[PDB]
Amino acid sequence: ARTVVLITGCSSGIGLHLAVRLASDPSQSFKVYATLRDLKTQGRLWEAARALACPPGSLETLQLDVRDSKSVAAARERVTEGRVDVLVCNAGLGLLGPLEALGEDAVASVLDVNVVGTVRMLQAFLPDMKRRGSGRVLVTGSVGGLMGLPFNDVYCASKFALEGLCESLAVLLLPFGVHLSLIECGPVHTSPEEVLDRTDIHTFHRFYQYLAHSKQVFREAAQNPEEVAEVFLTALRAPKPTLRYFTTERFLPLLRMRLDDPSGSNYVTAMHREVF
Amino acid sequence: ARTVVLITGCSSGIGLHLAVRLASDPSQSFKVYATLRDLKTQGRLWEAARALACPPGSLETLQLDVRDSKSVAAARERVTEGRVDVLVCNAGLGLLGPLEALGEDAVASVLDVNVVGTVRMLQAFLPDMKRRGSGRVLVTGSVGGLMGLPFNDVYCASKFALEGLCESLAVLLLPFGVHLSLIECGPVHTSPEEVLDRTDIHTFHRFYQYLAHSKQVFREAAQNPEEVAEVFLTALRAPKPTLRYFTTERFLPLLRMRLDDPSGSNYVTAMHREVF
Ligand SMILES: C[C@]12CC[C@@H]3c4ccc(O)cc4CC[C@H]3[C@@H]1CCC2=O
Repeated sequence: ARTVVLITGCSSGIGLHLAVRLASDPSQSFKVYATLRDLKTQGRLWEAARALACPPGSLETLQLDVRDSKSVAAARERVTEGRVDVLVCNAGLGLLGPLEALGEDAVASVLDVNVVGTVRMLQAFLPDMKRRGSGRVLVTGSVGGLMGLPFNDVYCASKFALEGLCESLAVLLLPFGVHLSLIECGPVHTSPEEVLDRTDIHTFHRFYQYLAHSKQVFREAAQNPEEVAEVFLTALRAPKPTLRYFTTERFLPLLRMRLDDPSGSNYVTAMHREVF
Repeated sequence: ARTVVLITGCSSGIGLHLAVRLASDPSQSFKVYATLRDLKTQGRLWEAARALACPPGSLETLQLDVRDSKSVAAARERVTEGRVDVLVCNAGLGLLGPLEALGEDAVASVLDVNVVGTVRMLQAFLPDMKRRGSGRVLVTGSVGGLMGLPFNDVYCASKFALEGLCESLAVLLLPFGVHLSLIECGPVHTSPEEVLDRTDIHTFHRFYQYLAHSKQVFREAAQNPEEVAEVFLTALRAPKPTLRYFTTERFLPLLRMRLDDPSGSNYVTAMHREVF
């Protein structure tokens, strides 16, 4: 049949726009299972594939709570072609704030969702692909998994993790014929008493400047889901794909400053200059 | 008054050797609180204490379980001096196997201990260090935080995360007079049924091949913890502390060839060759 594709975080954003893109393909090439934590909020999504003349059943919607591996497992059992050719690990959470401000539950949910959720998926699906000797797996990365961002300490922790996880696997799955690629996004588009009370005067100031500077870079350089979604195809279709794919070239310079000096000294100074 | 040092995971290895090295420094500069998950395992440490002759009072132990933020606050409370000049986030866990063989609680145990653990510590101790405008935090890093290694997927994920968490904080922490540095360690000194069934046959061979090479490399490469602890010392004293310190040159060129190929596929082969 088609190349089967299962994707996570299809509610809003990237996962949504990529789900529709592959379903609607001029080839009719890819059967898509989009997955959602609330199956109800698939309103957003079904319009923009009815909208695009997505052929007889090119888009299926399953419920997948990445925090829970029974839910991951039901989802595999209810993929009735009994393979996956393309796995997209996209669900993710952000956590912005001063570290000592952040709720412990919030900290663990970001890890559980960003990192462990992705481990569940690869646990559930990855054996089948190795059994076979082909399969592709695509993980929504972040430039914040590649370099550290003030006040995104955990989010970044969480995306560095994915790199770690994916790079280690990649090394093992070289001779197996299974392929693994990270898609590294810059930004993309879709308390003050409390903050002060849970930190100090100096951090509070730095948080709000970071925010201004952040809102700024968002407006000069935030990409849109469908662009990002293109880089996924570019890597699906790739004959022999690479471990990474960058969506913009805009942070190659800051990155090269980090790769220049492993002591980390140049990068810390730079990025602090950049931000404040 | 002495420099107040608080160190997690002093049961053994690096943190045991670091706590005693500091307690017995001829300067008698250091007041060390050596923490352990379980107080019953503090024997080797005390053998080691009077053995290097740490003076009376240079060393006390505390129970501290980095999984539990109440255990973190109880400990912080036992710092009689009411301040911490040097924090050493060293507690750590390993996890070695095919990803799909690893169990769910284990996978999470590691993140919770290696990553969240370090967050709780930093959450409970950075506030005072920022108020004072002084403080050093040292974090036990790994080769596996810098480059992925087959069959250490979750281990490396948890160590990539510290790189992330640490770098992001360091970008914020530079105007505050609080220094955070990572001590990047290579290897350091001090069922098969189950594994076959939870994975495929070719993986199985690759695992005991890895293991063979991994024991192979622990004989040609493993440093004394004495050597490693001296690197922590150097970082502590350094007037201009950099974000990373490496205890060895060995793996630096794998790190370089990793760094100048952002695509990542050179590193991937390089490491596969190295290993199999
Ligand atoms: C830190 C940053 C603002 C916030 C950006 C940000 C925030 C969230 C995210 O998922 C990705 C990115 C891309 C890089 C970040 C910028 C680099 C230069 C700058 O000032």
